[PDB]
Amino acid sequence: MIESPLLENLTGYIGGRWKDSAGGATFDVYNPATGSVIAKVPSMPEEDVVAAVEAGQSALRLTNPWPIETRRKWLEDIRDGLKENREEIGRILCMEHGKPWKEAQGEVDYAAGFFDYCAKHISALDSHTIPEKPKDCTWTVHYRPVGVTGLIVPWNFPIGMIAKKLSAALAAGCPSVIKPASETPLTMIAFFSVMDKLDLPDGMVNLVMGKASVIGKVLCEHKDVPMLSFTGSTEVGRKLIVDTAEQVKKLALELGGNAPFIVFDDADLEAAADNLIANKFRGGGQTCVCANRIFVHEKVADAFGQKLAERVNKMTVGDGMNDGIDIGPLINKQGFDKVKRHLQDALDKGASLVAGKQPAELFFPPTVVQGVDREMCCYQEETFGPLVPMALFRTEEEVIDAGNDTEFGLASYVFTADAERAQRVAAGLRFGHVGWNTGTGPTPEAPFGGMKASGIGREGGLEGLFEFVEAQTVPR
Amino acid sequence: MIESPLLENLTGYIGGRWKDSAGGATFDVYNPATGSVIAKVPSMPEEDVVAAVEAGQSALRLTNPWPIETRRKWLEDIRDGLKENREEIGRILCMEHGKPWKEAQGEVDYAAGFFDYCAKHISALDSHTIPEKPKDCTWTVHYRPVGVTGLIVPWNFPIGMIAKKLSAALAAGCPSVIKPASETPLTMIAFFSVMDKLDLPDGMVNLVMGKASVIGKVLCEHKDVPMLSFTGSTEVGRKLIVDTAEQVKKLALELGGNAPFIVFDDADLEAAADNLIANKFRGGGQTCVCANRIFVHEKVADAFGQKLAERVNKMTVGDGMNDGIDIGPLINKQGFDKVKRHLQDALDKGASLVAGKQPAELGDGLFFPPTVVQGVDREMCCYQEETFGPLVPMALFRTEEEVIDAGNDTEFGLASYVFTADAERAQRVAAGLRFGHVGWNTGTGPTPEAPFGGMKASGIGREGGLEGLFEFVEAQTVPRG
Repeated sequence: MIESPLLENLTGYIGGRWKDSAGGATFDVYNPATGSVIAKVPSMPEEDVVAAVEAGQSALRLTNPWPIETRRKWLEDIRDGLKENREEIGRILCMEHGKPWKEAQGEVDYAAGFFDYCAKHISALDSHTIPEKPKDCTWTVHYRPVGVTGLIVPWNFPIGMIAKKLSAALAAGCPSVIKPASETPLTMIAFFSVMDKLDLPDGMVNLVMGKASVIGKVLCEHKDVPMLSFTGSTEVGRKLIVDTAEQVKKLALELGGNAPFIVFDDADLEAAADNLIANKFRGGGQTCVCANRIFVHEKVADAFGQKLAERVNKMTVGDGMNDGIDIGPLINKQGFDKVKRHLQDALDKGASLVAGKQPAELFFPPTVVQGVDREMCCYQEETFGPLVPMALFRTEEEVIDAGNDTEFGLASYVFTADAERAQRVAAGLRFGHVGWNTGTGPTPEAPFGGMKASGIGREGGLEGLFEFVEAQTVPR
Repeated sequence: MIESPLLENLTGYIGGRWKDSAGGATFDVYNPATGSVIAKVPSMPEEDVVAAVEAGQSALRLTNPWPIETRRKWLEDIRDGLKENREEIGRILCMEHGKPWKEAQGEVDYAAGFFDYCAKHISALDSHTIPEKPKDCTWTVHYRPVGVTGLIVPWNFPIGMIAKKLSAALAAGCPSVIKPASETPLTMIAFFSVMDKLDLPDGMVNLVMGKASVIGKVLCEHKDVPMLSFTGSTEVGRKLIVDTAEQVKKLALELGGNAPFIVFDDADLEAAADNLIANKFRGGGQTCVCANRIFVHEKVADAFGQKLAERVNKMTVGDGMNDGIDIGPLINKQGFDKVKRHLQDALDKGASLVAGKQPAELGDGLFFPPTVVQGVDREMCCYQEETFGPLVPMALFRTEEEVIDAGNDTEFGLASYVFTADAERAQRVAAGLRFGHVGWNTGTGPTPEAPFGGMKASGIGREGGLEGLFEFVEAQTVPRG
């Protein structure tokens, strides 16, 4: 059983109060490393969620809005709370997620970064008066809080994800009802424990936990929740669009991906291998930003694969708390099985094994396979595991089409020394994020979001700041 | 039957060509003023709508975009084309909608200003490099065309609506497939006739017409139509959301509204009265920007009704082709019956008839006289529903807080208006009003220079101003190492 100064209150949080009405109802939180229960978390009822919304609604202030300077201070204080607690918050993340302790701490730093960007740029929501005076009026445009919002996040980034949402929601003056994945609630609870000591207005942030059905239902149907920001499965997200259609709710969605990582025959192979590894095994591959389809030009395919094998073979798998562990365990059995299945499917269909073990011999080790085509499962769906499937290509036009050969359009990466070709590939890829000779993911300073089925809206950057506002135009 | 040089091609417009596969399949357009059929338009099949998309897809240039000056010239040419053919489009508009010729022409002017505004501000979509350099990279943000869009518009503004959508979509480099209401296809045809002579790329604009089911279904299902921009009924809007959820399509939605027009006891009454009459009766009240609930402070209610009845009685209803007509017929029997039913309902429940006729006296036409009822409360249909007709329902109120809750007492949040000599109070009202548009001592509607759209169930996204320019683009972040 886990114990932490950040978790002395193992319960919900409503209107400035740690509380719940589960009546002892509980759900288990496992450590994927030990296969053991590390905490029993209150499984909260419908009524707690409704209580949460009433509290948020009561912190919402339109006629007498919290001032810009007051909000900026919450933002700074949160940035500072995360940084101060990185080690312990990161510890809890490692234990419920699997992710190595060091990487987990870094995610906390990353989270801090989003609060920092919103604090410095919160003025971007300042209302403005256009210079033109049509129909003999003066026209002023305001950005109103959208209202109480539900922030829903997956286990993929137990702390980084909510940071992207909460930072922009607070900047806009929106109270929020927050729901974490039942796989990684503890990092949430810890996070609230830190905020609990920062003098946020009662009901500005609220925490509900438990059965997805119970929480999701209230949040979808409630008339005082004009907006949902959801990150998670495309399946669940599509059900959200349907279930919020009558009220025509405002949605921010970041869903599944199928990131093509493209390496040209004129690529800097060493940089590309280095970037690939950094990109791919972050979170044991369990990311929507992680490369999923590696396209390598025939002329350098063999040398590239060997470069990844040299790198991949020096990596270690195991318990992430221990030191010197590069990748931890996958989140659960269902996730492990899908990765094993993709491995089998590729080999059975005749891909070759460049690095890693045979599925029969299988914690999932870093694995590289070569000779992948559109017929393999791992090409058609996202692996969410430490698997590197290499596909071949020769032409620019071919690889762009193959790149775009998917429902999705979240992240992608292109490596080439021809700057003009790199630029065309970026324009041609129907993805919200394109790495140009880098495999680096989204940053708080810039928009991240998907085209096609990968989502709606952008988080991070200028546009991220506008997620939780409604433009209101006022002629005088 | 209607004859015009702008209507020498009464058919669709795909890939530069006037064509269709209707095989003779027709639908009728009526002049709401005469009850006569004025045109028979081809009822285009699935395959025509799919062709429209293929054409558009073929004009989509991701990797070798149409240069920003080229796109700028299109907008400029279109803006000039509208202004030039402003009287003949106004004519066709008048006859199919019912709106008076003047008003119609003015709508063409209004449409032109969206194109103008987008030409002046097209530079807003330029990619930009941020000053920060996290993770050793230089970060550039691009705004790519979303891809081929479907532009779907209602009959309320046969030229104004489409103008909002197409000006932004061209500025973006988005080829579009365009679907007007079957009640008002001719203004659309006229518009395409005007654009057809402007050297646009084959496939940049495309026109489809016919059965809503048919057209709508292709646009929802097709994988090359990443985005839909729809103005129309909240009902159909809800259906679009559901029918495009699987692909998670990007949608812009401008749907129904229930606009509260609020008048304080310290308000300049003559100005509010003036404003009310101009806002309410435009398009014969058949607009989502038209006041639907008029909240008046008890201390000025009586004087206010007088002022309104005074102006209403001077107004004139008739065929809009004739000079001196302030308001023309309503669009159809369904619309007429609704305005009638809200009038009946109000009087059945106690409302007083300050101006206009008792429902049983209403003519055999679609002509509905400007009417004013007093004594209206939340129990009444016209308060609960949007009336879309020349009806002015007056509800009383006392306090600021009471009237703000009253204004928000609706599914929607499109437009709203407040009159008050108190400027600090006026600002608290705008703030508390969950509406995308709030008139401050004015009743004017949306403008190309500023964002317009709904909070709540009135829609998703904004047209006009800056944010409108960003509707038809996908932002793309490109860090470079």
